[PDB]
Amino acid sequence: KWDYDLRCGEYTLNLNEKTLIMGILNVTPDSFSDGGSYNEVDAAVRHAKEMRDEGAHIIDIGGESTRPGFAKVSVEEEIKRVVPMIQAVSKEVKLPISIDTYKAEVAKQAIEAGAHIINDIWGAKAEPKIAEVAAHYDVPIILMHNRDNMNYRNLMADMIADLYDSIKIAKDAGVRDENIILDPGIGFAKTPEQNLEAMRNLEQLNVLGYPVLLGTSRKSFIGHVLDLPVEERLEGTGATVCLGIEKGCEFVRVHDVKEMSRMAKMMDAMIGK
Amino acid sequence: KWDYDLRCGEYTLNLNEKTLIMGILNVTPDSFSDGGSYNEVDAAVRHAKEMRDEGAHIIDIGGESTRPGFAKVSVEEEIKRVVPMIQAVSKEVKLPISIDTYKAEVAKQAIEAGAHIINDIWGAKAEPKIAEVAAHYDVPIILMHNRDNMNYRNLMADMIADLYDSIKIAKDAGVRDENIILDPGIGFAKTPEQNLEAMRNLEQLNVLGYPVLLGTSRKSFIGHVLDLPVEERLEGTGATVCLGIEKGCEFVRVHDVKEMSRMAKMMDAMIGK
Repeated sequence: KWDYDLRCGEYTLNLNEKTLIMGILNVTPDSFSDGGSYNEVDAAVRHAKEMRDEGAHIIDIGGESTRPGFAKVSVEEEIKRVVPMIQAVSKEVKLPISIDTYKAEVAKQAIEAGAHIINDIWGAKAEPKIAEVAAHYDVPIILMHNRDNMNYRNLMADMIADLYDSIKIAKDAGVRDENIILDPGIGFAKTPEQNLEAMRNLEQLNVLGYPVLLGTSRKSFIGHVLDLPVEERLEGTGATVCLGIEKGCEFVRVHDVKEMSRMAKMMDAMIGK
Repeated sequence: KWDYDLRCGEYTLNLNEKTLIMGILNVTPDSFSDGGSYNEVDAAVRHAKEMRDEGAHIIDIGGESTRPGFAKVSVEEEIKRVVPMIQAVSKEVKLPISIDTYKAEVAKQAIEAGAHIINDIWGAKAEPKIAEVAAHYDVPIILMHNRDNMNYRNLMADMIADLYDSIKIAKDAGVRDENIILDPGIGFAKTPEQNLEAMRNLEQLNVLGYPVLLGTSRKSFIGHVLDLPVEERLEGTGATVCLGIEKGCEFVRVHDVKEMSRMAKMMDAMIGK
């Protein structure tokens, strides 16, 4: 199905052999520092090593300004916390690293510090310069579906058009087709029922001809269906992962790496991936 | 999709609202009795109550002569162990009960003791009289795909023909169309790779026009794909359950009721069941 591999500097990800597992690493900030402190960075490194041992193929690193917390923090402050984490994790864990940011300067510094992939929740629409950064370093970029409003004429048709507007911003900046990945942005600018409709119709995203990453891990729409708190959504998340793989996704972005890796491996064998 | 409900005596199962969860109860025999002993029966009752509390819609009860153990035991001995369990569980737990047996006399005594459904791993081919029993009591019967040999010309085509031969045995005995359920018999008369092929093509079974039950829980083909022992197959089983629901199954037969109920409920909401 894919006539190329995802090239991530020193690493190469085959898109045909197996579903790729992206483990989520969120910063746990230390109370008396701006970043780079032993306890904070050691926590990150230890969690990245655990995710590696349980099946992760990519480690996704997020500072304070991104999900789930969305803290208002300047670029300078975000770089102080994020750069040390990327430096240590990239040296100590032999997997590609993704930087989860919509800010062009954060992405640039992150790539300089050793990151391999840009993961953008605004799909180059918040800061179009992130696509120039991506084109310059020749790195993969994930463009997520996102929106300021929630009035859809036709949810799936509108998502595809919005993602297309992202792809045009990326291409115009010189990002190569082989460096583009799409994400339906489940849990963003969508009601619970729109989240369910997007899951039901995910295979439609395949028509754009790019690899798709699914990120549903522990999201509130699962709690909504199940009536369960965030620490009790492992099974709900597993269901979304299985359906996503069935509908043709190439990556899943997950917190519970051990459990989701097993579920993905079983799915792969049944669908004949 | 279904223009009728499954009628189980005092209970009625709607086939359209949700995937139906069948919890597996296997006998744990007491060392100094033939059956009916407090410890043995109390264990059964307590496990049936736990499965009920975590989401089971049907309790499936199996004696020593059935899976997983396949002990060689006479009909008289099997009735001594199974009948007391059905009597206590049916009185104390308000759910339909399925008897897992291929023996016509076991099924008859089980129904007399309070069972509502016959679950036959030989699909009325081992003892054709089981279909006369089913027709007489007007109870649902599950006909599983099974075979003495393993030389398939075309696995799916052959499974459908074999299931059809079962349906003909049932109809000829007077079993009504609304009382027939089919099961692909994953883990029976199939190599690991044939088990994977059947999962991949499960939707083909829908052409026969009967409800389908899937029973994959903890099976060796999961261990084969994952390289994991029987107590570590929860995630592998969940994957089979999700794909099965996606491919249109109406029931799943599972050991891990709490976890599979959550996974089924999430799937139902995404597919729009």
